[PDB]
Amino acid sequence: LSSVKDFPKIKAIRSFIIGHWLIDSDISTPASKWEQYKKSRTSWGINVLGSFLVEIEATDGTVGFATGFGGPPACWLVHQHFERFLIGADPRNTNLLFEQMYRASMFYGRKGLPIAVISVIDLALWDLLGKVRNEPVYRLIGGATKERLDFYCTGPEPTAAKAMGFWGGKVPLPFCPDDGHEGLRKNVEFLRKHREAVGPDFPIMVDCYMSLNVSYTIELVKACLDLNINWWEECLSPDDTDGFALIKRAHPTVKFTTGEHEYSRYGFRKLVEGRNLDIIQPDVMWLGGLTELLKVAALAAAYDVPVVPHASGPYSYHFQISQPNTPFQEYLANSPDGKSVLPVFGDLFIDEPIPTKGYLTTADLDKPGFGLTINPAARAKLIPSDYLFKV
Amino acid sequence: LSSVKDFPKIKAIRSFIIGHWLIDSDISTPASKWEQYKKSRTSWGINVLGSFLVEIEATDGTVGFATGFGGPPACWLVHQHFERFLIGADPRNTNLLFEQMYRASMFYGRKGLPIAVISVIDLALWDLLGKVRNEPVYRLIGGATKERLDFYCTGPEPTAAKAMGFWGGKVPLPFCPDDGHEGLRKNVEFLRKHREAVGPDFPIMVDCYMSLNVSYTIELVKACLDLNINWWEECLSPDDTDGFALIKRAHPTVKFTTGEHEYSRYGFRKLVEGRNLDIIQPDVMWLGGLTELLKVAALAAAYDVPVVPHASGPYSYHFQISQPNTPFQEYLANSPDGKSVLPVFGDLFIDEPIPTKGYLTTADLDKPGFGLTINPAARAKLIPSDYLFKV
Amino acid sequence: SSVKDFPKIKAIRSFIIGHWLIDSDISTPASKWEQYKKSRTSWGINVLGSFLVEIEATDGTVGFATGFGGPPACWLVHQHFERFLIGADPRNTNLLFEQMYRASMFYGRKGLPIAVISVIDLALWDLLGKVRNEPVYRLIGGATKERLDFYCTGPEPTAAKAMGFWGGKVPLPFCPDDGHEGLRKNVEFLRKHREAVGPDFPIMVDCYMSLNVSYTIELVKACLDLNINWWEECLSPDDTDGFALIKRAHPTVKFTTGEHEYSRYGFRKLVEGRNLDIIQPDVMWLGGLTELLKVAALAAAYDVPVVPHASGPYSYHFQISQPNTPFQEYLANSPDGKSVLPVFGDLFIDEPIPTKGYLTTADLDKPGFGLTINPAARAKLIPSDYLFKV
Amino acid sequence: LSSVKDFPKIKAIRSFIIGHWLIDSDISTPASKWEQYKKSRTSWGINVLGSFLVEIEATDGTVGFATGFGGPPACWLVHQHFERFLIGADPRNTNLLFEQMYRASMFYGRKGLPIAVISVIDLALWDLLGKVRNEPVYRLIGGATKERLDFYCTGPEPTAAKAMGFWGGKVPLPFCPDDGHEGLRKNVEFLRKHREAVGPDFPIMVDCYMSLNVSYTIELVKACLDLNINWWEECLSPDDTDGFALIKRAHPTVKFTTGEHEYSRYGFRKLVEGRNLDIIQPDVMWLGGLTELLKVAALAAAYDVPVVPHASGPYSYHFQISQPNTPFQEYLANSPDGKSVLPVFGDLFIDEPIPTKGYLTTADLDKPGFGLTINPAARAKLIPSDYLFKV
Amino acid sequence: EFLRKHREAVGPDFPIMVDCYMSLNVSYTIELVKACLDLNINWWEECLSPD
Repeated sequence: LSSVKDFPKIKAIRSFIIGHWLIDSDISTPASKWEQYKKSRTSWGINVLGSFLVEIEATDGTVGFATGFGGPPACWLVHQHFERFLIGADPRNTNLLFEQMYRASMFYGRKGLPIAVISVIDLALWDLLGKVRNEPVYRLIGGATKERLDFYCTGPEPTAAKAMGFWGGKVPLPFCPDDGHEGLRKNVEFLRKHREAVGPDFPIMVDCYMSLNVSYTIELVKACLDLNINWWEECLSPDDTDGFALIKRAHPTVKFTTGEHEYSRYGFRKLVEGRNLDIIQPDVMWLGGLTELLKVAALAAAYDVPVVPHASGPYSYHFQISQPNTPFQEYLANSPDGKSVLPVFGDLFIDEPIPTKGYLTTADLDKPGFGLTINPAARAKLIPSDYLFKV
Repeated sequence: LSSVKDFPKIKAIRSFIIGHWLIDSDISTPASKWEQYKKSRTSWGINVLGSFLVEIEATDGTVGFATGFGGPPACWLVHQHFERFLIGADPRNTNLLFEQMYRASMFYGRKGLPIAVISVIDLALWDLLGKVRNEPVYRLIGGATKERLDFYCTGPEPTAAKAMGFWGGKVPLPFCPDDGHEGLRKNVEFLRKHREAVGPDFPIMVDCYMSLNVSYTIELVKACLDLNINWWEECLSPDDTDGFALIKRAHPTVKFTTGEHEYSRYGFRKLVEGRNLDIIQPDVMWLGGLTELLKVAALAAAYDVPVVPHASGPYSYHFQISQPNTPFQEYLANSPDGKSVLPVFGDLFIDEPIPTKGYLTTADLDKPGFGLTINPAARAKLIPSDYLFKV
Repeated sequence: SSVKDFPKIKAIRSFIIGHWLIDSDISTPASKWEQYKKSRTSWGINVLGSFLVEIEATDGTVGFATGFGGPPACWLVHQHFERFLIGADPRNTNLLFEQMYRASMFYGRKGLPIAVISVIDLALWDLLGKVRNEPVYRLIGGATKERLDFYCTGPEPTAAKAMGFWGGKVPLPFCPDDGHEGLRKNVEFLRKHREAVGPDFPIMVDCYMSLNVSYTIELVKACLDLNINWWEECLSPDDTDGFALIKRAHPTVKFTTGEHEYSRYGFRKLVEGRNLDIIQPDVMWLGGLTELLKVAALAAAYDVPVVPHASGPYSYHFQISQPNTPFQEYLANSPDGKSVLPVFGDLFIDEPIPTKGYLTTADLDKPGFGLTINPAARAKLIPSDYLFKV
Repeated sequence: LSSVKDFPKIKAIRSFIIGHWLIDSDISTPASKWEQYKKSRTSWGINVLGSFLVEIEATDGTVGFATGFGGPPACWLVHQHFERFLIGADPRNTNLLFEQMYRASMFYGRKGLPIAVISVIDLALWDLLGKVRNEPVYRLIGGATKERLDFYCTGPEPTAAKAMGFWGGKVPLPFCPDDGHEGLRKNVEFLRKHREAVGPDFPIMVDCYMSLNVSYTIELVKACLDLNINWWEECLSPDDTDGFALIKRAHPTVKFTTGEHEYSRYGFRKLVEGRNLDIIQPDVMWLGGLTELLKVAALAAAYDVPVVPHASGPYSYHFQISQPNTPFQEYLANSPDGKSVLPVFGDLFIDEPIPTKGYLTTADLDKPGFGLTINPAARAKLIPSDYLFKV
Repeated sequence: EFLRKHREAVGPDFPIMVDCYMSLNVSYTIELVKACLDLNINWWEECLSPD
């Protein structure tokens, strides 16, 4: 109509493959049951997929983009499956586009890698919407509910996190249930040593990276009771969310969290049912994107379950600033020693906002879209997906 | 900072008081218990509150407005309580402004009248935001998930509704539980007559306006089984949603709906819990506004429960077009005979979209904000709320 | 020394393989939208393509299997999963599954990467049978029956009946967004089939994930005089909980699911509550034969029939071997749905096909899964090597 | 057919009867209620059945065999009942032969003695299968999931277990509920001694041989809370597995196990239902055989419940090495002192693998079938069962 | 520390109750009450929103 804005449609979509303690220190993993896969996270293939970037161009030549893990496979699906839904569409139709992509990929999807593809496309749409409107994304999804974003820090050195101004520190659990009682005692001593370094009052959380079981979790938490661990994250496989009832029966005054490896509003509904998890912790680059996360967050708020997303850079920041039920978030200490903070996406972007003092403000986010500009140095690192269709 | 759009803050807020079968025909109500209150709906005071209008003016002089039921005590609360949170605020801060207004009014609110005040402010905010942006509200809340909105019609003549091309007709139940087995027999014959008037194929739904109980509903539904009633609406008091389990135990192939007189995300979580309700039916002018409605809709979407909100003009149309789980919409045949459709806000606007052929399109909603302009003839009728503060 | 020295895995190779099913009226999750409801290809049911994995042992015995998954599946084979396989004893089926499942857990658990694991696992079992000169069914518990009885999936259950199949499964044409007209037309579609085949021939209805609880309850009510044998995949695999509500409404009516569910953890939910009369795993999709055997055993503790998706020999060797596996599906993949073609087309020369509606143990008495690649179709095998040329 | 192996069918079946602290020390039993059955385990008749051995012969002359408890009435049932199913059959038909035997014996079976007869026959089938193929049984049922079997040791001297190199020690509970509060404090002292003897780090488990009740268990466990007991085994009658819910309500951080006197996949589904048992512990010679234990393990694996079967020689070892959910197992200290480890079937076999250092490896199992060759010295002791059928 | 000082001022035996004026949540209530276990607080009042 000639009463309202003639918003640009989607013209073209392009995709690109992007060419220490995190892989080389002791971390308990689903694959730590086997001797040759426990010393190194790369050995069983944590870094297998790599990273990709999706650009979406509108008819006015505005380009929105986003990045995520998924790599070559992800890029293949962008063009082969999902592009048909996007070309010629109005980018403001985020509800319809998500549902179309989710429901059309349902026979091979619902969880896992196809939904990571969907997420990154969705984030690129939101980037595009911001950039057309000359507005930051957080201003399009409900405003700011706070002025300051508080952060906890994830890494092997919570003394560093404390020094930098983060309110809490998150350490990886080193040993898995297959290390037996000796591994359990060593886990206790690892955590004891961190509590003693930071003092009695600094929040310590423990990441268990999907690696434990019910019995082990119960035995481990019981042994650590005087350490005052703030929460225990991802104790069980995401296949066994039911086990949290049995953990809560044993430890009902202890906080437990999960959800980094769960997907869609249907996945997260089970996490909120029964109320056995104190925080749900979705990854916006993984679950379905920002449109779906907004639905996850509204479901959790109905039960007053905090949503504290996985460190996703600006993709999580705009979300966190905007919601009633989203109190703080994760930053990764992604320096080799774990003692300083570096940009989450490396030298891919120029203008990444970094919480050097353990926080960010709304002003830090006041750039169009998700506020990221590709480093024109690292444009040469962006390998086009063209070769994957050269059959 | 200067990278992004400089959005106008809220300058001023003004509030105004607005100065047949629906009241006079046989309708079963909560007050149908007692002899002098069952003949007329006005007698016990369905019309008691009256109507009010809220304007919100921005610093660039853009005005957004919304109307609702509430009248004089609603206007009182606008300025006495809720104005303080709003003046000087960014109108994009919808999440914040709601959470403040709700949690501040929690000592006398949560349900009912003060929440209706919050709804109208929120809707006026959305109107303003659409107007500044030169965009319809629906293009701001997720876009269009469909091109066409299909309408059923509420009133005493569903043959009329059939003739107008509405897909269904919703008739009100004439007789209450206290009219006994005679009243039930007359209820059955009432519904039987409508069925043979419209023939075997046309959807008929029955509105019980909060007025029945578990045993009576079960009896009435049983007696009407071969009349193929599509759904039974608001059979119980909103005080006893728990009875819907017992009703579903008796009649599990039969469709039951409720929610018109329920409020907040926390009210509606009950109704989605049992999955004993086939549709939930919030009133947007009543539940807390569009900002809260979107959250209710997201919770319901995780369970694939349809939200088909109350007939609220453009405020529900923009919502209905935008969601995955919002398949169709109510219109009320608010003519005296029930045989034509009238504008829902009467004289007040010049350009209400009305589905005179039983449907609306996205093109009908393609005007800035909620797309209503006040009729300048009716501007005499709106009386400033100043007098209510002259103590 | 006293025991056989079994060959270890030497190498792994992968290859991309280069109508009513796509162009008739079928209800689908994407039937919500006008542009995606006439065609099944439009929203991309055919998107992934097919792939084949060969596994070669140190003695030059080659095991293989094929599935859907195509180029991104191949990619995953060499990039992720090959590291667990080279140099391993192929008899270690339990260890190799657990490694592959738990290594891929951060991006896996359901969907595409599990389809990858499945085909790898099936190829391992092919190899194991081939080394031992034995059919797979003789390695996984023997024959519990002599005869596999088939039902037929397709739009012509009269053709099914005539061909010797014991039952016929039809696709539901219209979705819940077609409204009450769609429901009436659905009822009419099913009446026509009941009337054509007569009162005693079993018909079952494939709903392909497309419905919701309320619509399913209404539709099943309207068809009650038609004596539908079962209703298959009424809900999204995201909402298996809804079957409690459906069974509350219709406890005498049979409901099935499980085609698009994955792993022993996914399937346990479908057995809890016993709201599903049959579970229907896809062996090429769920995790493979190693995991299917575990799903089957779980189910058998509660006497739930497991009746797999049509997967050719990969399901036949399963179905013949288990106590709780009473029959299975064949897909009528001729264009008219009036005859039976091979499931994998022209890729193999020696597919067993139930032209008279059954198979025997004798039909399955070939080494491994009993499939031999057509050397005319070997030129269609595109090597996956182009996908790593970055 | 002519394309595959021509596999030998079963030609013949033979059965044979085989002609300290465990019977004479303080152990709590179900029969410890009464004075004259308290001091001696033989007095109420633990030894009453005796042992038997079944040989299965194929048409190529290959013989598989297995041994278990059951003795004369077991041998009776082999030929009277079960022989009819086996002669002429393919021994690869393990799935057929179990269901046939089980469902045909259902009228007097399901649990107990006839199921023991089923187990031994099935174990002799697997031995034959391994022997014909020239492969160990574990390489036929899933391969090795681990290189090492770790053992804990069961008997009255855990310091002996510790020294021999077993990772943990399981002691029998001396006194029953009918020994009163004095018996309770005696039980507590027993256990406090053993904790003192082995020190604070060494795993101690307690066998309660079906002998306790819910209230006793709850009181005894609470009284031993300082003694960090690893698990409490078979506290309840196998008839009262529902009581574990009540025990876990009192003691949710304590581990409890059972299963030794349970039978079939249907018996065990109950134990995994509700997840009130940390470990299930079937006896492979008792529950229905290897074919059925494979199905029990799979059921348990879906809920990540450890199966740690009763000590049954190579019959357990091949199973334990093969499965994802089977972390260690049991060896019994079957010396008179309880201070050394001896073959579980005594002098019957020449080559029984014994974990003298508290472990076994996959190399130890690398003999065809279950790896047991029968001692021709002990071949005189095998009484043929023919006398039982001379009426 | 607020509540410990009140326990100490009135001594061990006098009943003290805590009004939380609808202001807490489940996690914080559970944590707070745990932290105050030796204070023998008699009851905790309106910890949760009436919603």
